[PDB]
Amino acid sequence: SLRSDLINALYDENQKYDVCGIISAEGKIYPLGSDTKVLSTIFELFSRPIINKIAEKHGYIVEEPKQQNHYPDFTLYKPSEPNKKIAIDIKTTYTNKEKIKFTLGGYTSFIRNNTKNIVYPFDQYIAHWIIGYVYTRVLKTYNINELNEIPKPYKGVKVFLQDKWVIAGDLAGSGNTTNIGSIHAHYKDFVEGKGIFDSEDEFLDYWRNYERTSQLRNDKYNNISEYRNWIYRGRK
Amino acid sequence: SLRSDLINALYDENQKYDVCGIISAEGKIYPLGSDTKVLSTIFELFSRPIINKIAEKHGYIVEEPKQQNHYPDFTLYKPSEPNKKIAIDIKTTYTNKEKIKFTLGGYTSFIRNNTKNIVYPFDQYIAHWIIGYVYTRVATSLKTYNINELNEIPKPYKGVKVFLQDKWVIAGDLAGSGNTTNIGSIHAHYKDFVEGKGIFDSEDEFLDYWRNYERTSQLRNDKYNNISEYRNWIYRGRK
DNA sequence: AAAGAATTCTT
DNA sequence: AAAGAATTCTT
Ligand SMILES: [Ca+2]
Ligand SMILES: [Ca+2]
Repeated sequence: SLRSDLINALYDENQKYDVCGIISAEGKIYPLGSDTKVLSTIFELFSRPIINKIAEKHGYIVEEPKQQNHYPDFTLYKPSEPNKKIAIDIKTTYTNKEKIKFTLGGYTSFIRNNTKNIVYPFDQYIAHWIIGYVYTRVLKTYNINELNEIPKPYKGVKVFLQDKWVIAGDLAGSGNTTNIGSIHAHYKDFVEGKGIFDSEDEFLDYWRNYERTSQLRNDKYNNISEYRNWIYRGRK
Repeated sequence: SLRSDLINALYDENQKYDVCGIISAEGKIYPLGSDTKVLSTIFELFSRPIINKIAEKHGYIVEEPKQQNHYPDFTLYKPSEPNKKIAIDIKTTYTNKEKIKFTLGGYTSFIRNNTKNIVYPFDQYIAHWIIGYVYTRVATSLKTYNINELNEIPKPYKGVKVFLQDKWVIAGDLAGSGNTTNIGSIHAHYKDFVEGKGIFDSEDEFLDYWRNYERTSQLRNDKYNNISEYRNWIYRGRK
């Protein structure tokens, strides 16, 4: 399937190539920094041609946002299945050596409002996948004949393709910017889909009614157990 | 000086090189995106060796943050004069085609707390420079390339302009962001950023304004929302 | 504008 | 944890 092929292609490109710098049209290369700010940009760029290659091979047209501040990174869809769009987001985090966690987008935009900050209305998508990259964190300019001399910036890099609701956790990924938090676990649990929600509807419901601060949550629900007791009582 | 040489260096580099893609140790090149999230990263990496050469010429040690949410991008200091450090931050914005604006960092962090989210206590910095890049967004690749196709890789910008200017000099009186409490710059033509045609009387005034600026309109309504109101707040007795 | 989206990290 | 830091943008 598109999905199986996509993750094979990503996993494979990852195994075969090591990004080591930025290059200019004149052939001047500048090394890369070791922060997620840099690496996430690089990992997104590394992924783009792979995504487009696999999608085309499956007849899906790929679309990226025209406006900055819009979800998702890539919207795929064959013209015959307009209401069966698939949203793919690229997420990154790091490790110093170990469990990981990702921020999974806002819980106050498109999930609460069909057209809010999303390329196509929320209800036209049938899948929201997360291409997650994890790297172990590790001054001159170079020439092409120096490609392997350039110090690389990451010790390892792992990639997975998993459904968003599936790796979604019950605690906010960030405060002031209201992000959904992932599960906090080892890489394996993301690949295996060992999350906390039983269904995509439970994920959506939980985050569509999650309150912004502990103050509030303390009277409704803060975690999954409390949310289920909250559901049990009648949303009481 | 360090400053003039740095500015000199940046202009020449930006003039000599057009960044076009990321390269892997194996020679495969991936094109760049044309959004600020990408370009800002590209611009910073482009500046770093240069900032480093120049700093070396003038006997300055360059230090970058160890943690990820720390100001500034680069801290320069003579080993002999640790308390006369220079903070250099790289900011980026674009022109769709013209007046521009930048976001100049938090107004609730290190400026309100000597050690909040800053590599070295704020009081150890004697200057805070901003290297600003402005690129025109290309109206308009998902292919990869090889070392011999450099010229065919499409560039994510029509034009790029860079300047070095003090932070206070280009600061404005309206927030650069809401929820993330950022200082906003003057909304003006590139020329004014280069020429330092700002709004504050001094750096002392810049800092005081941003240190006493309220987070949301409601709050600001009983204090000040602009430079005139701040000047009036001052007269009233910071009352 | 003022407020709140877009991404991820740290104390 | 939470809450709020790092950046830039949209309306
Ligand atoms: Ca996205
Ligand atoms: Ca993107």
